This record gives sequence, C-alpha cells and structure tokens, in this order.
Amino acid sequence: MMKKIDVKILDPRVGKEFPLPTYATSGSAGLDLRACLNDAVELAPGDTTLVPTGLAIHIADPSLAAMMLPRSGLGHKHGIVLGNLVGLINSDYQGQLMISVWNRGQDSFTIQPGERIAQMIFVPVVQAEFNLVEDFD
Amino acid sequence: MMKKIDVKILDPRVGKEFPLPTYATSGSAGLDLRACLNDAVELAPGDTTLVPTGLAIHIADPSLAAMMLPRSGLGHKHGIVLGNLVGLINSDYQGQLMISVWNRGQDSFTIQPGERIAQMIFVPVVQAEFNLVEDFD
Amino acid sequence: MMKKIDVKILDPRVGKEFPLPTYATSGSAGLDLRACLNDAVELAPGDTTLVPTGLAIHIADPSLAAMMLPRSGLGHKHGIVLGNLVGLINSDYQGQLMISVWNRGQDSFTIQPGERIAQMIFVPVVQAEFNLVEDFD
Ligand SMILES: O=c1ccn([C@H]2C[C@H](O)[C@@H](COP(=O)(O)OP(=O)(O)OP(=O)(O)O)O2)c(=O)[nH]1
Ligand SMILES: O=c1ccn([C@H]2C[C@H](O)[C@@H](COP(=O)(O)OP(=O)(O)OP(=O)(O)O)O2)c(=O)[nH]1
Ligand SMILES: O=c1ccn([C@H]2C[C@H](O)[C@@H](COP(=O)(O)OP(=O)(O)OP(=O)(O)O)O2)c(=O)[nH]1
Ligand SMILES: [Mg+2]
Ligand SMILES: [Mg+2]
Ligand SMILES: [Mg+2]
Repeated sequence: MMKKIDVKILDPRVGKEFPLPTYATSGSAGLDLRACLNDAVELAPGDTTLVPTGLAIHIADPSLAAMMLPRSGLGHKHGIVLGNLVGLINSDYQGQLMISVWNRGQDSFTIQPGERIAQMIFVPVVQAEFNLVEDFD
Repeated sequence: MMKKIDVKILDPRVGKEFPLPTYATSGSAGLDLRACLNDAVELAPGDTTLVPTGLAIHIADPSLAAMMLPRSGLGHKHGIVLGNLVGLINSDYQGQLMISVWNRGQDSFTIQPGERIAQMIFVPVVQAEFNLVEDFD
Repeated sequence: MMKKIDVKILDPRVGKEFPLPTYATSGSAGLDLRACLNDAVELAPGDTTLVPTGLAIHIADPSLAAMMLPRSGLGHKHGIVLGNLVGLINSDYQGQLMISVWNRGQDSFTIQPGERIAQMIFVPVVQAEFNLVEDFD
C-alpha cells in the first residue's frame, strides 16, 4: 500500500548535498535516513548523540505511524543503534525528525555528514479503546 | 482503525491514583504506560527491573498484536529503555502487562510510582504459513 | 490475516534436528527462530555474535515486512537481545535469515544449537512517497 506523506525541508542541503530519504530497492521496507550535519561527529563507546535529519514530515492519518530503526550493518557490525531503541513517529508530529544515535559497542565511531545512519518504516497502527471487564473469555 | 480492547484492572489504584494508559494526543500512535509501584525504584546504570502495570489486556484478535517501546525522551535523554528492547504482546496473552525497564546509560534513575515509563502501540500482524521451495522466483 | 511465505531450507537439519520456526500458540504474534549451530556459542557480556537460521524466506509482497525481536524472557532475564535491536526483513530479501545476538547484560550466556533465541513478526508496511511542501496544515 502506498501513501503520499507531506515533507518540509528544513535544511537546504536536504535534497541536494544530503539526498532525501530513499528506499534502497523497490522491495525495501524502510527508507534510509541521512545525518544532516555540518561536520562529522565522533561517538565514543556508550555515548548518545542527537542527529538532525534536516526534514519534517506530517503523516497526518491517525491510522499510520512511522518507526525508526537501526540499520542491520551498523547495528550488528559497529554497535551503532538508537538510544531510544525504536523511534516512534506520531501521525500528528510536525517537528524535525531527529535520530538518537547510540554507540552500544566498544569502538568509537565517526558519524559522517550525509551517512545513512538509520532507517524508517511506515506501519498501520490501531487506536485502542479500553473496555473494562471483571473477567476475560 | 479503531478497536475495543478488553482490560482487567488488577490493582485498584489503576484508573484512580495511577491513570489508565492514554494517547497523549489524538494523533498519538502509542499509549503511555504507568509504573504501578508502591514506592519509587532506583535503577542503577546497567540494571533491569520488572515494573508492573497493574493491568491485563486481552487483544483476542489474532490479526493484532501490541508492541511496547521506550518513550523517546526517557530513552534518549536518560537511557531508560526496555530490557527486552521491544515488548511484543500476543493476542492470546491475558496476564498482567509487565515492563522490563533497563538503564542502558551511565546515570542512576528513579522510577516514580505512576510515571509514564514506556509506551505501547497496537499493530496489525500477519500469520505466516511456510511454503517450502527449492528455489525462489 | 494469513499469508503463505516461500521458505528455502539451506541447512538440512532445519525441519529435522532444528525444527522450522513456529507460532508457540495460535494467538502468538511471532514465530520463534532457532539457532542453526554446529556447537554451542558462549557469548560474553557485551559481545555480539551472528547466528545462522539455516533458512531463507522470500516475502515477495512489498506491502509486507518482517521484524525480528528479542524474546521477552531472554531479553529481560538474561540480557540476550539483538545487536541490531530490531531486525527488519525486506520483502525482496532472499538471503539466509541471520540473527545478531547481543549480550547486553553482565552474565556470560551459552547459545545452544536449536535454542529459540529470537522471534519474528510479519507486519504490513506502507511505502511512502514524499510530497514536498513549504507548510503543513
Ligand atoms: O527517534 C525519534 C523518536 C521520536 N521523534 C519525535 C516524533 C514523535 O512523535 C515525538 C514524540 O515521541 P515519543 O512520544 O516516543 O516521546 P515522548 O518522550 O513521549 O515525548 P512526548 O511527551 O512529546 O510524546 O518525537 C523523533 O523525532 N525521533
Ligand atoms: O514487555 C513485555 C513483553 C511481553 N509480555 C508478555 C506478553 C507476551 O504475550 C508474553 C510473552 O512474550 P514473548 O513471547 O516475547 O516472551 P517469551 O520468552 O517467548 O515467553 P513465552 O515462552 O511465554 O512465549 O509476555 C509483557 O508483559 N511485557
Ligand atoms: O536481523 C536481521 C536484519 C536484517 N537481515 C537481512 C534482511 C534485510 O532485508 C537485510 C538488510 O537489512 P537492513 O536494510 O536493516 O541492513 P543494511 O545495513 O541497510 O543492509 P543493506 O545495505 O543491504 O540494505 O538484512 C537479517 O538477515 N537479519
Ligand atoms: Mg537497508
Ligand atoms: Mg509520547
Ligand atoms: Mg514467545
């Protein structure tokens, strides 16, 4: 299923020096997000840094959310994952998309400007209404 | 999409001193879960603690699951995430919802009673049946 | 919702000595994945190891992805989680399914051959097309 998502470019290098997020292939679940940075950021073991994307999206449909995830290679091989583990993006969020980058491993890592440092999937979400009961079936 | 989910209150403070989980806004993907605790729990760096919710849900529809996730602020800023990383709640689970709270950072943290310590999304899930093949297309 | 997923057995012990992944119950969201190993692997605190499944799947439908997650018991109780935190499996991926096993805790752990070391859910995914705007609504 396809959905057009409104995006506001906040940094003029996004779409230019830092390409807009893209699906690496046509069967790819996730779009790879790029670090919108002026200079490289050295992330020491155990440390977390907030990386700008230079963009804002507005999902708008409350039946939809996005989830930011590590990329497998960075996570597995380099211990470069998310400080919030999974980043949940609400349909009504219109701020800048930010990446909490966490070095969960033993080796210092250089986050380069423009690096595809995380990915994001769009998934349907269901809004629950609680029905109080004394017992289940 | 909307779904009524049966909930059993297990601790009588849930719905009273500890509010039932709620969507912070109407476009929010996740419901914030509250720590059903008698007293605050001090979580040292690197440590994990099992936090009760004082509630049980029964999703019941095998086309639906819930996923518990860190909240971004706690995860990023405080290193307060999940010890199981993501908590998957099965449609047929009827036990108490529990939160594995893990301090992945360097600073000791006080989990207060009633704190919105994690969030939960409901997502559709697909049940796979494997089709054995010698080769793909 | 149900979906047949093509699977290629890559190791002849899969489906024999190492059972194919299964839903523990009929309301279970996830299939438990087994470590296709010749011998046990001792995973020291803080270390990551790549575990084969001995199988390959081909989801094929770009409206579907899988997500690999820790199992709650291993994650919470033993600190045995995923080095990539969540493993996203793309619809067009046809390689061997691999598990990045990460010991996030303080105790050494033996990964036995055949152990149900992680689980996998199939979720619908939406492919986004960006619509550039100057302002949101
Ligand atoms: O990796 C992330 C995670 C979240 N967000 C944004 C989008 C999301 O809608 C908002 C709030 O996320 P969450 O609800 O997980 O964090 P919170 O701590 O509950 O903040 P709030 O009180 O605003 O809901 O932060 C990001 O930009 N990056
Ligand atoms: O953060 C969590 C994660 C899970 N659960 C409950 C709901 C879920 O349905 C059950 C089992 O979860 P999972 O299948 O991930 O753990 P397991 O180690 O495989 O236990 P089991 O053998 O019972 O399936 O534990 C929670 O209360 N909190
Ligand atoms: O735990 C995992 C995660 C991923 N994969 C496979 C399936 C997935 O389709 C592929 C690529 O995953 P991802 O896109 O997260 O990693 P990447 O670093 O971006 O590699 P690539 O550049 O190939 O997309 O790796 C696994 O076998 N196990
Ligand atoms: Mg990728
Ligand atoms: Mg929130
Ligand atoms: Mg299980």
